Amino acid sequence: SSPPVVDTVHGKVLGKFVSLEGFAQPVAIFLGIPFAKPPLGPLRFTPPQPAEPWSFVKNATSYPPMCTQDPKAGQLLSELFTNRKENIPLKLSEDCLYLNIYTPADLTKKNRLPVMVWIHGGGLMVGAASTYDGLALAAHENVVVVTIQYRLGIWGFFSTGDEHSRGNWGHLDQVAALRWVQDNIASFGGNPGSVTIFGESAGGESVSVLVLSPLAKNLFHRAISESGVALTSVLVKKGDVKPLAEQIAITAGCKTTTSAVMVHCLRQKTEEELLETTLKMKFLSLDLQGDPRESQPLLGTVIDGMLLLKTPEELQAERNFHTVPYMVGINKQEFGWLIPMLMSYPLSEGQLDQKTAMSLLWKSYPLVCIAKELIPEATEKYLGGTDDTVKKKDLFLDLIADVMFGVPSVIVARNHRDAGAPTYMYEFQYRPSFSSDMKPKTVIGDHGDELFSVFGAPFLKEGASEEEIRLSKMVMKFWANFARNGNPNGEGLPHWPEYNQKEGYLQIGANTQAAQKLKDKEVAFWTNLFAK
Amino acid sequence: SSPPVVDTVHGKVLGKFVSLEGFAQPVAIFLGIPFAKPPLGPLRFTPPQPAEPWSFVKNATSYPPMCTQDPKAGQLLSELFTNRKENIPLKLSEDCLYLNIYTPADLTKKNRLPVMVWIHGGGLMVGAASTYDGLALAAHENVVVVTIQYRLGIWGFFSTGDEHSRGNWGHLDQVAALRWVQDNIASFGGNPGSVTIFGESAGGESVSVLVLSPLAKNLFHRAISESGVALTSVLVKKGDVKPLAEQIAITAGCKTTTSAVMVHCLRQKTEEELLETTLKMKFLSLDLQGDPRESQPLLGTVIDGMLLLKTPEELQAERNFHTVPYMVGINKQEFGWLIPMLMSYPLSEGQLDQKTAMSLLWKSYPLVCIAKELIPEATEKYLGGTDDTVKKKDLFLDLIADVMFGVPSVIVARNHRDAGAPTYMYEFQYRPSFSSDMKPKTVIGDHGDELFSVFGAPFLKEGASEEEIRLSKMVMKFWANFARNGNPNGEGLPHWPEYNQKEGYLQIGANTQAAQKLKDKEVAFWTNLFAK
Amino acid sequence: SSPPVVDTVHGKVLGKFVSLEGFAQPVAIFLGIPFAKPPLGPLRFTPPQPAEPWSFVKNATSYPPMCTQDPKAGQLLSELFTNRKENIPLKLSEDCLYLNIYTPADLTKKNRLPVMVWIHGGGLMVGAASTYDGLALAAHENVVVVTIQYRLGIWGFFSTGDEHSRGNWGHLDQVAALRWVQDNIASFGGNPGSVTIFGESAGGESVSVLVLSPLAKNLFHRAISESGVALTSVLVKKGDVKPLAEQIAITAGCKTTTSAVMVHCLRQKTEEELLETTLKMKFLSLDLQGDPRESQPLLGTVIDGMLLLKTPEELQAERNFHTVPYMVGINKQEFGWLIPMLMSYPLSEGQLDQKTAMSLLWKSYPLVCIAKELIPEATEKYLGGTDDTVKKKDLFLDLIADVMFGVPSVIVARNHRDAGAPTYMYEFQYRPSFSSDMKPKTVIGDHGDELFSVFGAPFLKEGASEEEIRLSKMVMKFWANFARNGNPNGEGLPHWPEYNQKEGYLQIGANTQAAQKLKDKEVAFWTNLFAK
Ligand SMILES: CC(=O)N[C@H]1[C@H]([C@H](O)[C@H](O)CO)O[C@@](O)(C(=O)O)C[C@@H]1O
Ligand SMILES: CC(=O)N[C@H]1[C@H]([C@H](O)[C@H](O)CO)O[C@@](O)(C(=O)O)C[C@@H]1O
Ligand SMILES: CC(=O)N[C@H]1[C@H]([C@H](O)[C@H](O)CO)O[C@@](O)(C(=O)O)C[C@@H]1O
Ligand SMILES: *[C@@H]1O[C@H](CO)[C@@H](O)[C@H](O)[C@H]1NC(C)=O
Ligand SMILES: *[C@@H]1O[C@H](CO)[C@@H](O)[C@H](O)[C@H]1NC(C)=O
Ligand SMILES: *[C@H]1O[C@H](CO)[C@@H](O)[C@H](O)[C@H]1NC(C)=O
Repeated sequence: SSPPVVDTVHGKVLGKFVSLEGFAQPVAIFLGIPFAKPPLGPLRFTPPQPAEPWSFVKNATSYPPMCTQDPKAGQLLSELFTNRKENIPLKLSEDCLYLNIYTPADLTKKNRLPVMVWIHGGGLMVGAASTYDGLALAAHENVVVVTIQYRLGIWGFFSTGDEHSRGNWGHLDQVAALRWVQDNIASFGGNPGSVTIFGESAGGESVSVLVLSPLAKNLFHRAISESGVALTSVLVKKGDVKPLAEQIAITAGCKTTTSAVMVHCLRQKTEEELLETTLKMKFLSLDLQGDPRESQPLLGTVIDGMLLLKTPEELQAERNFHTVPYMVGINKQEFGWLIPMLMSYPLSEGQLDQKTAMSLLWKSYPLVCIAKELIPEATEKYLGGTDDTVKKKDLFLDLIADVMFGVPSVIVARNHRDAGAPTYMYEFQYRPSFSSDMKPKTVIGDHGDELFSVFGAPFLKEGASEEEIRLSKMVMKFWANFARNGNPNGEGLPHWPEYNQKEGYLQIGANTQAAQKLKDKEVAFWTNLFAK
Repeated sequence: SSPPVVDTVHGKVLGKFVSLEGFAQPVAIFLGIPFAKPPLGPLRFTPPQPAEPWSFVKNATSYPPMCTQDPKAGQLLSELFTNRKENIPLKLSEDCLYLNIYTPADLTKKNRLPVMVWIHGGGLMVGAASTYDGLALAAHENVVVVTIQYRLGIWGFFSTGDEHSRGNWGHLDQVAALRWVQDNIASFGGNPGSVTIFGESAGGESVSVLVLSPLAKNLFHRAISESGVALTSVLVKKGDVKPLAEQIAITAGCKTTTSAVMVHCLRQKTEEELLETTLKMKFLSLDLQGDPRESQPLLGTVIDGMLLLKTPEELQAERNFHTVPYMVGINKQEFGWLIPMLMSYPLSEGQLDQKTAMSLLWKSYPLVCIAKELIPEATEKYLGGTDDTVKKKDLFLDLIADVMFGVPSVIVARNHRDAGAPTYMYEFQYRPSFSSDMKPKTVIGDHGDELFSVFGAPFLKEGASEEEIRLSKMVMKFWANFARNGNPNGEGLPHWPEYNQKEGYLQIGANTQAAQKLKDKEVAFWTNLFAK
Repeated sequence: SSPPVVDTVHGKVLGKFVSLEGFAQPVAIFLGIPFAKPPLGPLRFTPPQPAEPWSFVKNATSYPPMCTQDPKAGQLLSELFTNRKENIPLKLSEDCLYLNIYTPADLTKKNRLPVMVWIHGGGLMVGAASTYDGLALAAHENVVVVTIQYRLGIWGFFSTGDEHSRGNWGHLDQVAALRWVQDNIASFGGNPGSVTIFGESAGGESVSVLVLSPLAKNLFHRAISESGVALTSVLVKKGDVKPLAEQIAITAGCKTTTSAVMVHCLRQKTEEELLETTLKMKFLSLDLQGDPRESQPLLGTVIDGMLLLKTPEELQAERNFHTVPYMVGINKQEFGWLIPMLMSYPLSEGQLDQKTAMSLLWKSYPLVCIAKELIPEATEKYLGGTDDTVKKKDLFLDLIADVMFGVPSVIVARNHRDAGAPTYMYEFQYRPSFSSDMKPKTVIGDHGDELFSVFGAPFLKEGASEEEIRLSKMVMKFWANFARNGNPNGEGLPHWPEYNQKEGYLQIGANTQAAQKLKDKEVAFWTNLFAK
């Protein structure tokens, strides 16, 4: 055959055909298509600029580098989220504003398939796009899968508070990609009039963010947030960030006289000079000893008055705005093993007691952000339920998760519903087989777990039972359907109640059935404890 | 009450309220308002670029840094000139393009008070805006006072002689501030139709430079030059200025292949590296031995073809240009103590002889520019009188005070009158009680001594005698009056005649009154000796 | 009397009159006129931007800097080509985009003499326009002589094969210069409507590229490629250029993660650092050990997509374009010394047999580009004649000369004629008395030997036999004659047949007369071998 050559605004791109088991027309895969001028030099800590066009045929057939990050963390995370056979080894570089397209269309003849842009998670500190392969999700549901990349950590979120570096560069890059989709996805047999953005974790948050953003307007028509929203404190910083900006500055060896000089100096820094800082700053890790309130969690989404004019807990009160179908879901055990294992959570002891717990919950401030005077009544309502210690640890994990995703997700759901727009919700309760040999079997539906199903891992990786194969094949149809009509439902699929006043949702998994009031009892509990 | 918040073209500005004995209305003070994008990175050695708008409310409540300069030399000059009880220490930074504002207007009401933009002095090498508190002047004479900082030294006046680095970067910034006042001052209760500029020493010169510049036309409607004008050669480089550049580059450790390579190489140097280079050139201090010509004088205004299209001398010959009220005044003993005290002049024995005076005068070529074969002729007209070593040391000083300010001022003042525009001259004759201890109690009208009766020091510092209080209240009246109507006159004020054909001027002091033909004798003389 | 004062587009320029012994009309000489801004800092590896306008009278009285190149080599070349009295010492600089003018016109009036823009050669690595003095030519044939410069080595030809750095910067310069010519030459007595470009060696290839380039169209009306055309393989990089880039980047100490990264990294390096790399690569020198194929001889012309949309071999096949009188020429013994010497060829023995030559033509792969299976066929065709190991050398040399200048130059002529356009050819056969004392007297008409004739060296230097002086005149008239009407023929000059189907050319030397079929058997044979 002849490699597929799609004509774009900036030039002619070249991909490779990949036939999937059980299909006729192979899928044209494009890896490494630039969507914005490489953010190097004076372009560090600034909005993404349009990319220069090319003279011939760009052979975009290799995996683009992942934005600079913790190479060991990034490779680790890439190994736990991938859906393809073997994980792919990637490189780091400032030049990472790329994306990948998996169109199962017949380029020869005009096509207009729905598009599904995927925003990967990774706490805005790590992660990449190539990690997620759409091949299966593309062919199986006839949708063009697009995976984008955006600057991470310092590169994408360093902010001095003022205007010499408002911040949210990462989120501006996601918006920049979406713009590229709107202007190019058509030549790939996709439809710019039906783009659906969906993410998981940080990516999940980024989604909710772009939703409340005035910039992201008309760039998408449907959104999906998997485990993580905008009301998820940990990723959204509020208040005077100057201190954090200065703290990074000094660490890099930069005078702090004025924000202007600060930003200027960091521009004088190299990639390694900034990768070492990202390391010394120790992000994505809970610092035991030291006042919890001081511990810096991570550089993330901020209020720059551009991408986000106000905080999320503000924009949700207003109705006068653009609304679109929004699917928001969570997992049974978000804080089961993944996160803890990563952030090196102090649980090696086995069980936990009313006293010891109170400490962690407190020291976990950079995550749950809970006032010390609350820890007591907090641990009681959750762990105090039984004298059993082996259940305190579990209830502690179920607790830590209900604060980061539980209540938050539901609160975003109710408002979106109230705002006067289509709203759906789910709860993944399944344990993948592609998990790690080091993950306990007592943990079902951990963090991100739903991804394997969503990205049809059962069809790439081997050793998957027919049960799991049918599950994954199912969630893709729901997802795909939601992408099409904005309503997940269809023929051959269980009924998914629209999250309205009845507050019903779908329990996906072994037995995929509907249910009502998700974490309701819980939300209410925190709707007061968090109000003193 | 509630901190002052004003809306400017670039964003909101948060100020602070300050009260003053005798006035109910609290004066609003804004510190550190940026009138340009921090001239950093490649912006070095280039025109002032418009500031970037902030997205929220900028806190203009801190003292802005002063442009990089001799940290000690600069701090010292600030202690001396300051008009506040307690001097304020300052940080050094390249990011120094800011201005302070003092409005005695109620910002919750429409107000259009005349504006007085002050340009500090310091040989274009040192100085700052935060040094001069506008509080008194403003309240007392009901006007808006704006102290601005402009680029100094290398950063402000480094020229290669050509398009790769014209020069006068500092003068541009000055104008850059005027354009800021014209498009913003209206928000701080200022009338953009009555902007008056007034400087002292180096500031007095530049104020004259704007008067001859096309770029400044329509940015001010009244000017005041205190102890400094454009013909004051020292602060205006003439002839090929390339050599200076090459010697500045060489010192800084730069190549000198071409002009371009030169400018480009300095842009690469660091603030610390140029600051260390500024201290190697030894710019303020007057050398002793060696040949006067080889002696490196200083940087300064230059004929670039933008700010000035030709030497101040020529320019003053054409009246076809627009004209505005100009007030040019000097001080009885300009070279009395202040200047020498810093330049470490060879005065110590308290007495000077004929033979030595000629030798010294010559060693001051960078300050007077007189041929050694002429010195004899001059040293006679002044020192040919009484044969007393003491009266000589005092006469040799009145000698420099004439060749620096005296003659140059009057000629500038005379040429303005000849142009057909309102002119007013003055001579300060008073010794404030705010001087140092190392200052001889026999110097009446030292350099800058008016700066205490102009910025109402008697109402900010302690001790001020009623006489010294009555003086200050009188100058501020004349000054504000000039700024308002372009005429210093008003109620309860002696008559100040216009420097018309009768050549009348004012002798401000304990007992103020009008006179005639100020320094008319020396001018006539010095104009002749310069026959050659 | 007073220096010439011409007013160009970007400003006034001052030059100096210099008369040539004999001529009453003095020639106006200008040196160092910038036709582009200096490609320093961020403008490196980018297209030449228009020069910045100056405000006064720029003195064009010093020789401009020759672009960065090997200092030793750069001098050596300047010494073996210069036609002026005493060689001139030159400085290196990134800022070198300048051209020299030698107008013989009487600037006070309005003259429109023909203009000849000379593009100096040097392998696109070393060279300089100040080397060639045009006082003679401009005077003797009454024409405006121009000597333009253009980025070299890495600085003018580093390409990655993508938009991040397409390449051909040096060519893009030669163009920008030609443009400056069209918009300014008029004020120097020249006729922008009758421009004629010409250059030797790499300079010549540049002519052949402009003529074949669509951008170049309308920037000239006559062309002269002396010893070098666009079909001289060694100068035009075909295939994937990315490999060479990853080689340079690595030698300059850079990361090769992406092309966008390689460039950014090379832009940081100091001009001296890159020069180091230029000396590390070892260009212009024959790699005796290694792989003749992997041994990149020198980066150069490429098919960017801006200047060249396709290989010159695919361009000539299209008569659908703009045609202009072209004069292609070659010398009797091109690879007879100057080249074998500079490259340090192992022919110090003064002889060599077949088993050696066959091995030599191989290592010479970067020049001849002959396969390892053709070596015998080509060796047996040029050396299989005699057995005299000394005369087998002059044939091996003549061999390399035919594949680089011989055949190629002719094929270019045959294609220009056959495309319908005035074509002319010549073979210079003379040994100037200005040759190095190290060049054998047996080598006649070596690379560059015509220069001493074209620029009339016999009139600026001493020791010109009565014969040469005459030759130098004749060729000069021929040249200017071709610049005047695209026809070398005139009065008192041997008839020069147009290179039509009879393939008539002119043999220039001691005895000058036409001939037919130049290198006929040569182009034949060689096209056969290369047919694979
Ligand atoms: C340097 C490399 O090998 N990678 C490839 C890159 C990719 O675009 C980016 O790395 C992202 O995939 O550029 C090409 O695609 C191209 O423009 O022809 C070819 C090249 O092979
Ligand atoms: C030195 C400087 O100018 N930057 C300062 C700005 C100023 O508000 C604006 O610059 C206007 O002065 O913000 C601070 O004052 C602040 O309160 O956080 C600190 C910061 O150093
Ligand atoms: C500006 C510079 O530093 N270069 C030299 C120039 C050259 O003509 C070219 O502009 C650059 O070499 O000549 C000068 O004399 C001039 O008056 O411009 C100054 C200097 O010697
Ligand atoms: C600006 O000053 C106000 C006082 O009115 C204060 O509330 C605010 O914190 C200051 N800005 C910041 C973010 O420090
Ligand atoms: C410029 O050239 C003129 C030529 O006479 C000369 O008078 C002047 O001194 C030169 N300027 C410089 C660079 O010194
Ligand atoms: C790029 O890939 C295409 C498709 O196989 C191939 O034909 C071409 O030679 C390759 N060239 C580059 C740019 O690496």
